[PDB]
Amino acid sequence: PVLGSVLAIPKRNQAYDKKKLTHLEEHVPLDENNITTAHTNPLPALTKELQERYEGGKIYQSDDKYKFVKAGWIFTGLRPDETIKTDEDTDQPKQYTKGDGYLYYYGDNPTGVANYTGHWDFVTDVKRERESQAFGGGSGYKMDSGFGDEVGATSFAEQVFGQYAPRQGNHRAVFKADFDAKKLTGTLSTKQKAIASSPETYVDRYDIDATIKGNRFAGSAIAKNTKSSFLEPNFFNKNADNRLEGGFYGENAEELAGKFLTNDNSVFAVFAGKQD
Amino acid sequence: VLGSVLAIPKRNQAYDKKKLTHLEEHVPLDENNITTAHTNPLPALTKELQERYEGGKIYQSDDKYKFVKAGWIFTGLRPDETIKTDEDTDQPKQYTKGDGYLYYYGDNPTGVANYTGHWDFVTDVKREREAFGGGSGYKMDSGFGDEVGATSFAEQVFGQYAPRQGNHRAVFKADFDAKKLTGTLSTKQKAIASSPETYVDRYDIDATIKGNRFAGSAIAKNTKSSFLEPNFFNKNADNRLEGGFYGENAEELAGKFLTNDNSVFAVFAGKQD
Repeated sequence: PVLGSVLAIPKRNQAYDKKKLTHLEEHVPLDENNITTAHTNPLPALTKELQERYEGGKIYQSDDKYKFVKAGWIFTGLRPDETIKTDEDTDQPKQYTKGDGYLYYYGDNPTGVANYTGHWDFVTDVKRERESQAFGGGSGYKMDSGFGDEVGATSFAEQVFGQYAPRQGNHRAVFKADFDAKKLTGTLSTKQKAIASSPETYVDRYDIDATIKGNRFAGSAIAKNTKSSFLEPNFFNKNADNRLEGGFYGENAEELAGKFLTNDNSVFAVFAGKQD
Repeated sequence: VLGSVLAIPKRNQAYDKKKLTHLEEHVPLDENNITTAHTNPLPALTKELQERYEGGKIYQSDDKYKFVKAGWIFTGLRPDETIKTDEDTDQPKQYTKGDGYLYYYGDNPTGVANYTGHWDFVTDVKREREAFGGGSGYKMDSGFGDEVGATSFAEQVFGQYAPRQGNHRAVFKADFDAKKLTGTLSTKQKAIASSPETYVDRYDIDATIKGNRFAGSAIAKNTKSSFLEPNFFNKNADNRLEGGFYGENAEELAGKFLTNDNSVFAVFAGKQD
């Protein structure tokens, strides 16, 4: 599914029917048709979008710390305590978390054995109720409130201690490129650290298993847990079997970046890495 | 990729005695105000300031490189001295009198070599950064940082006055084989007469070389600003640093960078050892 780059959106939920005792929307899955493709650096465009739709809104975005490659997010909002309600004089009344965002990956100048290290970001689907006393939100999942049930949960919303706001650098990516065997492996993990005294610990979320062909590579993201319960809730229980794609950018495969979307449209992730 | 570029020091404003708000709180830098130079820009700028500030004394950086220029040039800029207009209207104004420019230029573009030289900078301007946003907590002369963009020449070392020079050190390492360009920019602090001349690293440099030109990142060494540890230099310029080698044998180098949040614009130059 070969690109320069792609781009998606964080999704939102809704509201309640006080006369049929049902919620207007229970589940918002991701849709691979909403994945816009990029033929140039998409950030100008997105920044402009959010500037126009959210006029004096402060924009947060990922740090640009690769040379050829970009991967991350960019958003305004998204403070779930702050809602926007429309159409309450009708039959489909609405209530969406105010603000909007985008997840992206892009590369400029596409292209033995080499090793890469970098990062990944993600946005999940959104469900009011995920595990069952029930929730689908942001504490059982170590997410900020509202993330997972009102907005799609995100990297920057996953909680590490003493970091606030949109967070960064808590999602590690590691890659091994065998250009001889034509294989591309690696692991994406998350930094957990509970309190001040706590060690910075890492939990593996996804292994990677891709075939390389040209400057491009494609294959699978494999979930390391596959188990979600009420006491062990987990956004990351499904693979993206044959649903991961990416490429090497730089004249000597100096960097790499790509994306994958899970089997049940439950996690969309982007990743980037660069040599050691 | 340029021969050279050029920007301006920015200014703030004034107060609304009837809605209890300041007319302007924040003046960020704008990369669109960065004029490009295809020739030595100093004639032009000197002429500008000569015309707009008629009998105004002009201060400028010392010309101590052979092919390369980098520094500033200004009239004013004494914050005690203001200029107010349009007070009979709704957007009344009050700007620090005078104007200036920061520049870098090179004439005659172009193993492993080492360079040493200097850098200069101008910051954005905010009334309130940490309250203050000014010039003492920041070791700047008064008004620099809150009324005018703070500058190299306004950063205080002891027993130097006026526009100051030689307190901002630049060091570079050029690996033409690995195609890499590294280095560090530091500032000389010296508190009182007895005090040692000490240096604090503000920025590391990390650029790729391609042709006579190089481009990459400026990395902030601190990244922390507080009320008791205020810091103009807490943001990188990730992939926002550019420059080149001038001279027939890469004898010199010069360039610029502008930070991620448009908070510091810096120019730098160096020459071999």
